[PDB]
Amino acid sequence: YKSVALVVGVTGIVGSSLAEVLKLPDTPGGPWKVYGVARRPCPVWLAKKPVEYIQCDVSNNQETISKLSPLKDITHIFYVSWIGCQTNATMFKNILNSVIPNASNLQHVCLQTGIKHYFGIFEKVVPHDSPFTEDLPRLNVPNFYHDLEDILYEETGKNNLTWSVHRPALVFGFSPCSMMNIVSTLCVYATICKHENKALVYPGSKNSWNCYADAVDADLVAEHEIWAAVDPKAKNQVLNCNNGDVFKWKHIWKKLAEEFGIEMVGYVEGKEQVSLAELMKDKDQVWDEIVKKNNLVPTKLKEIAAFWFADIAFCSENLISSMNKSKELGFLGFRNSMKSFVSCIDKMRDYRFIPKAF
Amino acid sequence: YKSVALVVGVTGIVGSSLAEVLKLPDTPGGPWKVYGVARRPCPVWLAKKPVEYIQCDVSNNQETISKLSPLKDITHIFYVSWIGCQTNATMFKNILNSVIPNASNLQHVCLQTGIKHYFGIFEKVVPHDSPFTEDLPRLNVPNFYHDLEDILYEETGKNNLTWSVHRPALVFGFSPCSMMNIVSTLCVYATICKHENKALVYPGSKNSWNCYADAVDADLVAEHEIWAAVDPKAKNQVLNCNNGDVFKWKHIWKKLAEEFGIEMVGYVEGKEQVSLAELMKDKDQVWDEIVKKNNLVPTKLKEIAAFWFADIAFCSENLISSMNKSKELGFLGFRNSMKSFVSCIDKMRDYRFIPKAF
Repeated sequence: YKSVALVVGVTGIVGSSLAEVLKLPDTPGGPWKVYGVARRPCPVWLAKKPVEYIQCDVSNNQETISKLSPLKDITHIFYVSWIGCQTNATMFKNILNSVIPNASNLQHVCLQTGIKHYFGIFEKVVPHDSPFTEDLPRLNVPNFYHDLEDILYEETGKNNLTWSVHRPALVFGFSPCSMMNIVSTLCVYATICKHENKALVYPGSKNSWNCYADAVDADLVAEHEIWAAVDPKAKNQVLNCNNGDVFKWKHIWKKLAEEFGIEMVGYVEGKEQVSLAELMKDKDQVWDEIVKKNNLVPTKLKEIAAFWFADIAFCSENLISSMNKSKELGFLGFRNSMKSFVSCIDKMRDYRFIPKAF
Repeated sequence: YKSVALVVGVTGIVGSSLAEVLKLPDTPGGPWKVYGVARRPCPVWLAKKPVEYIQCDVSNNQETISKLSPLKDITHIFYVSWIGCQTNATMFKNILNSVIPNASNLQHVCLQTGIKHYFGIFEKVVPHDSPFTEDLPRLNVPNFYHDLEDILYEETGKNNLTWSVHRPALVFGFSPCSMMNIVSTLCVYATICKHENKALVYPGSKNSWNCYADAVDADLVAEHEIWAAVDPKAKNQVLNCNNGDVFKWKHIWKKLAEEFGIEMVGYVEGKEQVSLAELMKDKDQVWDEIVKKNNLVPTKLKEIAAFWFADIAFCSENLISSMNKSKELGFLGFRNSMKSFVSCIDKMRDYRFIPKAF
C-alpha cells in the first residue's frame, strides 16, 4: 500500500463513496488501504468490501483513543461525518488528538463541511450573495463550519500537515445506511404516491420550482477530496464541490414522476407551499406495508426519509456555488446532475430499498 | 500547412478570435493556413497577422464566386458572421455553393448560430424552459437559425462532409472592428458617466439585476469550434458553448464601477427599467470630445456601442444553457466569466478604444 486513508463517517453518503473510489484501479495515491470509522456495527454491504471497519463513537474521547491510536500507518484523514455545536467540534478534535501523535507518516487532513449548513436556515448581518466563491470572507455570524476550520488550521499548522476544506453542495447519492438523503426522501414519497394511486404532487414553493439549483454526486465529492489529498497544487485550499451544472426542481420532478410511472402535479399558480413532513406524518404503517408487499429491505420511514429536509429544499433559492477555483487549479471533474439523480434512483432499486420500476 | 480554414466573418468578435487561435503553437489540426473573409477593407490590426484577407460581400453571389471559387485548398469552413431572414440564408448558401465544387479536400462545415437570437425577443407556442440542452426539439415557430441548420445538413449530406452547429451564449469579447458587443457597450456607458462625473447608474430591470446569467468568451468559442472541427467524436453534433459558470449582472456592475473608479448605483427597489438607448441618445458629440480628450482610436458612438442590445440583456432572465453534452464528449474548456469580462475591459484599454484606468 502507498497511501492509508482514515475515512471518518464511512457509512455516510460521501464516506461510502470514498471507500469505493479509494479502491478503484488507477486511483491517484493508490494503492490505498482504507480504514472506515462509523458508530454502527459494520453493515453487510461494507463487510464484503476491502475496508478495515472500525466501530467507534467518535464523540467518546476514550473510545476514539482506544480504537484509533493503534493505527500507526495512517497517511490521510478524511473527515466526512454528517454535521447535524460543541459536539461536532469535539468529534473532530477527538479524531485529530487520537491520530496526530500516533501516525508518524501522517500527511494531510481533509475536512468536509458544506456550501451551506441546512441551506442557510440558521444564518442581522447581510449575507454574501451567490454564486458562492471560496474567497468570500467570514461574516461575524456564528457558524459550526467555521469552528471546525479553525481546529483544522490550528492542528495542521502546528504539526506540519497539509489541509483541505471541501464545501459540497446538496449531495445526490445513495448507500444502504445514510439518512438525511434528498434522493431517498423523494423516492420514498414517489413510492407512497404510487402505492396509494395518487399523483406525484409537488408540495413546494413557486420559487424553488422555477429557480436554478445545484447539487453534487457523492462519487464526485470523493474524487474531489482524493484529488486535493494527492495534488500538491491543490493543498491548503478551501474548495467548493458541485456537479458543474445547474438544474431546476421542476425538471427533477417530471423525471421523478416518469421514473415511477405516475402522473405529476407541478406547482399550481396561487397554491402556497405545504409541508411534505405534514403530508407524510401518519404514513409509517403505509411504509411497512409497502416494504412487505414489495419485499424491500426493511426500513422504517423515519430512517429512510427526512421530509423536513425536502421541505427546506423546496423553500430555498439563490444558493448556486462556483467551481471556478477548482477548475482553475486543474480539477475538471463534473456530473450531469439529471443523470446523477436518475442513477441514485436506479441504485436504490438495485439494492431493493424501493420497488422496481415495473 | 495541414489544415486550411475559411473564416467567414473574420472581423467579427468570434471570427477575430478564430484567426488568432488557429495560429497558436500546438493548435489541434495545425499548422493552419487561414483565409479571413469580411465585407470591409482589411483592418490594420489584421493586416499584420498571418491571415490571408479576402474582402467580399458574401450577400453578393457573383462576388462570392469570384473571390472564393479560386481557393482550392480549403479543408474547413467556419461560418461565424454576425446574424442580424432570406439574406442570412442567401449568404451561407453563397459560401457553400462557391467552395464545395472547388475545394476537393474540403472536410467540414462549422455553422455558428446562438442559444437565442437576440435573447429570444422574436420567439403562441410554449417555449422550451431552461437550462437549454441541444436535444430539445424544434417547436413550430419560425427561426432564422433553423433555416441555416437545414442548409448545412442538406449540403454537407449530399457532399459527404461533416458538420457542426455551435450555439454560443452571449459573447464577451473585443477586437478593433466588431459592434453589437455587450462589453464595449457597457465600457462606453461607464466612460461617459466617468467623463460627466456621474455615477454608474444601473438602468435595468430588477429581475436581470438579481437572476443568474451566462455568457461565453470569444476565445472559448474559437477553441470549441476548432475542437469540433478536428475531433472525430465531436462531429455531426449540435453543441452549446458557454463559459461553464454563471454570474449576475449585479456583480458585473460592481466590477465595472470598480474598474472605472466611479461610484455605482445599483437597482433601486421600486424604480422601473429605463432605456439606456434613451439615456444615451444625445451623447454622440460627448463621445467625440471623450475620444479627443483621451486620444482614443476615433470611433462614432453608433459604431462602438449598441445600447438597445444592453437594454434587451437587462430585461432578460431564465436563459442559462447547459455544457453537459460538450463535457460528456470530452470538451472541458471553460472560462471564469468575471475574469473574462475584466479581460475584455483590459483589451479595450490596451488597444486605446477607451481611456486608461488611471
